[PDB]
Amino acid sequence: TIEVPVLTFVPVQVSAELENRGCWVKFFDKKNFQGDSLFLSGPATLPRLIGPFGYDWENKVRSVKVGPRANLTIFDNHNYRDEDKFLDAGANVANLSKEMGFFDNFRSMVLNCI
Amino acid sequence: TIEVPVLTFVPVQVSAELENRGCWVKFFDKKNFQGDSLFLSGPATLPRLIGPFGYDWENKVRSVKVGPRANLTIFDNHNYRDEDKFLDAGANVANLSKEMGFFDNFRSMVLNCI
Repeated sequence: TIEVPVLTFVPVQVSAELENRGCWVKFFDKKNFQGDSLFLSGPATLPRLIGPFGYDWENKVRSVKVGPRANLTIFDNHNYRDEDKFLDAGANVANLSKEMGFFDNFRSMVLNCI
Repeated sequence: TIEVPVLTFVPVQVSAELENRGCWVKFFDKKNFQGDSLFLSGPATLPRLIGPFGYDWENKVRSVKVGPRANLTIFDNHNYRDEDKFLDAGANVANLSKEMGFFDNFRSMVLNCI
């Protein structure tokens, strides 16, 4: 079972444990895993890069880190449409852009656990 | 120990369990607990209502629900400054505004567990 995730603020102890479990992905605001990052634990599926209270994080992700027990597929369009890119377990993408073989602005995704 | 929380997207199973534990608060986009909501599990302290990837949720919260084992204090200014309002365990505030005895735009907060 995989559904749309819930946006939440959790104590560092909780996110650290979800990180230890290994099924996660970190999206960074800057290239080379610099800047702040959004943390997602799976499995989870997002048809749009949004969240409650007006959160809209399209056009923000510049680098990606995938956990040791997760698989990430990003899509070019929303609602899991069109072209896709696959990032395997532990994968690191320092520059998430079309020029580097990905998309300039992916708009939906699916995070699986392995 | 209480620190700044980590913004994360988690599976419904995880947020449901954090909800069951009882130390949480839900911030709704509309009055009377309608619309979408941001979920926070504690303890946690936020000097500013922001998050990674450009998340800025000031001027958004219109109603609040406090968990059965949490206490919430909101401040009028950022960095826990100036006037405060206290919402005890299980509390529900259908209209979070100055006219109703609170603030039009609280800017920082502390979530404690009891």
